[PDB]
Amino acid sequence: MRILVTNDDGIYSPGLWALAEAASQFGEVFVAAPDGHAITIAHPVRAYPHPSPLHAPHFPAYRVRGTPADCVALGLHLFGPVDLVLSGVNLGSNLGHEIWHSGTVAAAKQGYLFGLSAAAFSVPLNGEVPDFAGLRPWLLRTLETLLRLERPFLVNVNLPLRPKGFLWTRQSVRAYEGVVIPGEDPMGRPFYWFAPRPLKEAEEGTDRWAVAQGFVSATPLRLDLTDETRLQPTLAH
Amino acid sequence: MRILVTNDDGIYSPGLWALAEAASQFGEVFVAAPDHAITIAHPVRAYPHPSPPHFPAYRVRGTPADCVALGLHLFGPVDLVLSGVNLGSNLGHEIWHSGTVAAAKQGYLFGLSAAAFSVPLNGEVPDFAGLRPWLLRTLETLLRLERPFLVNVNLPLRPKGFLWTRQSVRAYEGVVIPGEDPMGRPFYWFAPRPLKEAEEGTDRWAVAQGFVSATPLRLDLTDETRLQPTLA
Amino acid sequence: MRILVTNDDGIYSPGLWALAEAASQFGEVFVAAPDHAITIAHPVRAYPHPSPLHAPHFPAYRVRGTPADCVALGLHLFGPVDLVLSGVNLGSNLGHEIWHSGTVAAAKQGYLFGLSAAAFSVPLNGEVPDFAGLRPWLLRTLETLLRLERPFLVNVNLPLRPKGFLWTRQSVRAYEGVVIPGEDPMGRPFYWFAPRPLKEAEEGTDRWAVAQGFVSATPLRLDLTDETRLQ
Amino acid sequence: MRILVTNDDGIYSPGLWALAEAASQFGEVFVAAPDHAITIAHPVRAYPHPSPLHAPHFPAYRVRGTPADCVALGLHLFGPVDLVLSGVNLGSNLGHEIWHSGTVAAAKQGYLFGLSAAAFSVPLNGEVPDFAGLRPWLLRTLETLLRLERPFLVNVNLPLRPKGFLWTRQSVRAYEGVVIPGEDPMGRPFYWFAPRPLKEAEEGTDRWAVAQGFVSATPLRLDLTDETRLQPTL
Repeated sequence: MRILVTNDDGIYSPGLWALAEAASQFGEVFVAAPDGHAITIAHPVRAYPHPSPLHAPHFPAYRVRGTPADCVALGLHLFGPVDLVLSGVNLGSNLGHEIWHSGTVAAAKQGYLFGLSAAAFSVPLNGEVPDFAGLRPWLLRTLETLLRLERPFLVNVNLPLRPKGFLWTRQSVRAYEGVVIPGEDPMGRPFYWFAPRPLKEAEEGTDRWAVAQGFVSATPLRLDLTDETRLQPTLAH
Repeated sequence: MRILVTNDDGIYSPGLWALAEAASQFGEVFVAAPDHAITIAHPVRAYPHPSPPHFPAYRVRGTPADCVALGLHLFGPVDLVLSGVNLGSNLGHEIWHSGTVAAAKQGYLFGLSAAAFSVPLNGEVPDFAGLRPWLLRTLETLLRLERPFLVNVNLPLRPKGFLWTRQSVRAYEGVVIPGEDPMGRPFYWFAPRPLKEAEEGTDRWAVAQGFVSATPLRLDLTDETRLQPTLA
Repeated sequence: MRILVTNDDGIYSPGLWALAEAASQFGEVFVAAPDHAITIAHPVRAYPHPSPLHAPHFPAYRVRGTPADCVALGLHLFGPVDLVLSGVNLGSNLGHEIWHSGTVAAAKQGYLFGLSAAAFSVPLNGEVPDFAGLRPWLLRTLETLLRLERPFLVNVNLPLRPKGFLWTRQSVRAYEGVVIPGEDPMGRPFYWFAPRPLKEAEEGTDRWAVAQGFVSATPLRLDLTDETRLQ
Repeated sequence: MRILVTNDDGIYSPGLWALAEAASQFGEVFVAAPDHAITIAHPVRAYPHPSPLHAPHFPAYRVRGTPADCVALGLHLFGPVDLVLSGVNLGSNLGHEIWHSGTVAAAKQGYLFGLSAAAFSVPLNGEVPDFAGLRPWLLRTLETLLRLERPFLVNVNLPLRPKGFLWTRQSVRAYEGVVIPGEDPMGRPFYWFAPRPLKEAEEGTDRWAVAQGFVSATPLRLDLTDETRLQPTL
């Protein structure tokens, strides 16, 4: 079991090393983390060997001057063959509508596009970093569960600061109300505050609802964005 | 009908005005385009901008999603959000990281109908005058759909037809080619390639055949075949 | 003495905490590092941050802004501050590099506010700094700076394994433009830029000193005016 | 004389073409403008850029890099070059702003390569600059610059409607910190920074000069060493 660990926050993020350490209990771990979200193809990318931190076990590692997906492409090359791609633990949530724009998810998705199993890991912050020592038991429990899954898999994981359980969830998909509030800076110049708000509370069974309940959320994701119910649409006239 | 037109290439792209003009044949058009989620951490600046026909327009120092939120405030009420015409394809796996699509998706999240428009490139620059008839046809077709809708459109340089399509979803094999710059420093080229030919009925397949591709999109990324009960 | 410590690499950089710890040996340290001018346009966010596990406790904030922003915000949240220390940066800040250095800009901003300040950097050249080994030298350097008349503005570059300390002047070499063409996968062209210095660094300059293995300390001016060209 | 003209605002700035046209009265002009340090991480892309129907033609490239990259590439594609002109920037570059100016960085890069160079900027103050009105002043300034001993490095700020020309020194004022808290409509806290200078700009400085209506030209030094402190009293 060879595991490539990457993230979106960069090579110095405490979240990256917490995931690398948790993952090492399940196989050999290699790290490639960044110094857009797609693989850079128009030109060469720089990547250099990087010494893992003093207060973490040792892990072979590279700092990549590219995107999280670039880290996956490079990692599969330098440390091949790789069986699993783990991305995170991101300092900040990746829930509901957020999954679309997540670099952390983008790395995991890239691993899956290459035919490997993958999972993204994130922790909701709201002004307060996480305690990775306390989350460790939960990181391990989550990884254990993921490894029993039929492969390949693609899962998006969100762990609350202090977990009280685990739940497989679906993505929260809420409609939003547009809220724009005009304002002016200290210089009298105008600007606009954007504060779009969801129309309802997160529904039970969703990732958003689960973390709010103190549960680790695991959402299996698909790659296909096709709305399969509208391929032969009824047209008015 | 009131239509907000935006894009990802910015206020100076000819594709934007081509889209704005085509849309004007179906309703009142307003433009808000960048100078991918909605900016909330800080406020956004936006300025009136002249169109190169005339359209009320703003240049926004934010993301395409920002342009949609701002356009709604500046030009509300709005019924339809159109994004593009992007110079470059937004096919298959590209849909995920597309700013053009992100704007259309934002409009849909606000309860409106939306569509993204892109034209695959390389070597040849789009002739929007030639594309106009196909743009109008596509728009006319989209406006016959049950609402609301969210569709991703890719038009080839010179279309010969229109097809509804599903997104191309292919596996890739990694390709990494180590190298050195003229100063002997190391670097890596990435050239991952698709494992097979695009499937029939997919967006990538359709454009390759010279047809306009229109893929309806789903917001929910949940894979229900892998949902699970609790073990309590 | 109250000391504000910041940097350009961010709140998670090991060089940041190495500087804070070394500084704590001379006064009470407060930290504000980014998550180069002061952001006057829009509002900036800042959050209380916990000091690293294996490091002394330091009141600290993670700032969603520039190094100069950290200085401005820091003087507000921890005022009064006597000294601003920026670094230790991972990468050199020698000669022509000083002008556009973010680490240096934080220090300059402190000076602009009427305080003493110093920037600390360690040229890497492919390796990584060992802050445990550099501590004695960081301390010796701080000790020497605190003997200066206040306020002062000094740029410090510490080689990985220092064998001495020297006051230096900034190296100012002329460069030669080296451009080598190449092509992307579509055969489209691009160019590699590799400008190179024309001569060796002059003795006594910051570049020269680090190449000798010495810690370089360059006092900086704020005035870019070339007085010899006025009149 | 061959002249490389670049800027920080980009290939479509009217300020760029005004400078290029003024420079053409003095020698052959070539343009390389962005699409502050030289990029060495990856290679930089550049593409031939066309001249408009109603404009004199200048060989030019749009460069996907920094203003400094434009200078290096420009020296390669159009070399040999004798002078590097950067601007005209839409917005001032006075006093403390000089350190963060991309317009100035390009001129400085030219100087680092052994050439003469000058940066040009116009403070906006809520107006759109009139380059037909500024042209005479651009020409007078170039005339002054071109008789200087070479190489030179000068930072020029032209007021919207100049009435004179002054050699100035950079304004260097101390500041007082001003931080004013606030919170977004969602109740989240944030901070506004509004540091302010302790005094009015001194006579003879670039800021004073422009406030008075004069074109300001400041010769710049590369050496940031404060030599009055090379052997301090500890």
